[PDB]
Amino acid sequence: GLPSINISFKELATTVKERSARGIIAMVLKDAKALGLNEIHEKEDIPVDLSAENKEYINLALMGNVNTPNKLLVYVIEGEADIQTALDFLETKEFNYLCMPKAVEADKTAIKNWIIKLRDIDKVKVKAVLGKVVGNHEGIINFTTEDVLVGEKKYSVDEFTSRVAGLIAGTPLSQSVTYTKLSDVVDIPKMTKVDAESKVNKGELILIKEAGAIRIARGVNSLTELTAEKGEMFQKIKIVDTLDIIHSDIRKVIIDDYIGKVTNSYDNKCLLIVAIKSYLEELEKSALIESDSTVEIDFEAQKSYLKSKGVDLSYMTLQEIKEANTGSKVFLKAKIKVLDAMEDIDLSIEI
Repeated sequence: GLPSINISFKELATTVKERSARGIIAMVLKDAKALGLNEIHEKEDIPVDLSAENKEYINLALMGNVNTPNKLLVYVIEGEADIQTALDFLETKEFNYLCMPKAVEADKTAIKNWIIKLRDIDKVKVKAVLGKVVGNHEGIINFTTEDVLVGEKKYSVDEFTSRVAGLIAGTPLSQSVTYTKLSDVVDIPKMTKVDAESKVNKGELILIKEAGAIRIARGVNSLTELTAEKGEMFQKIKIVDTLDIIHSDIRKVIIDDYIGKVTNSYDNKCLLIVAIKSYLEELEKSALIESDSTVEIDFEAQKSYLKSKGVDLSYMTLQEIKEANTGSKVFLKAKIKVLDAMEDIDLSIEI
């Protein structure tokens, strides 16, 4: 059939568990030394030229949760530099969560728009942990807890996003961060429970004092506008992470191995679909998703494409529409159910 595509899906299925348990974090830092990109897998890879402040943010991220973050991409830019430059740079780098400990309001707006663009236009499923940003979008995690006391130092809400990003990256796909305890935090500002429940339902990720310890109140992103196809499940950090790794894996094989290398006929689209479903069957075995995932030609997306090309669909059967030539375009629809979730999720894949 399509040997090169089956090989690629077989490799990714073999590592999806590992890659899910230990994510990658992009961190933009303001500093005068060690400019550019710094890959950091451990504390020893940290350039000694960075300020002790920046070194603390890096270490906060390495704590993780169940596991530590697989890798940190630390992009250093000079003060006064345009944030849009670090973002432009990261568009060709592989990461899961972006944070910026020293972001100002102007920076946050740029990242928010940037993240939304990558996810909904470029189809690059990345996320950001920002401080006090009403993102109303699954791609933005809105951490809002101020004056986080670790050891004998009070980190600001923006600073602590380094710890929050690492904690999420070090959490397996099968686990929530809801009520995860942060033993390194010894105090936080007093907060009425009414203010806490209100903030959560407004899309804020917060720390709370609960039964002597400090823990994450609920692992939610900033999404508050819900639809029939994008409902409560899309507010959940762990669910979005599951959808993102699956979408990324499928889109990567299609882009790397199919587009332009395989004739994009209906018969080859069917072979591709079968290959994608075989990958999903592997994820089903690995306990990421429930059984009975489906993948099909995205009928409404392909219909819209044909209409944009002036194709008249009035003589055409449903099968003829599915089989129609779409040049180098691929329109697929995947129906998956993440483990223990209450509803199926439709995943649109378009190249």
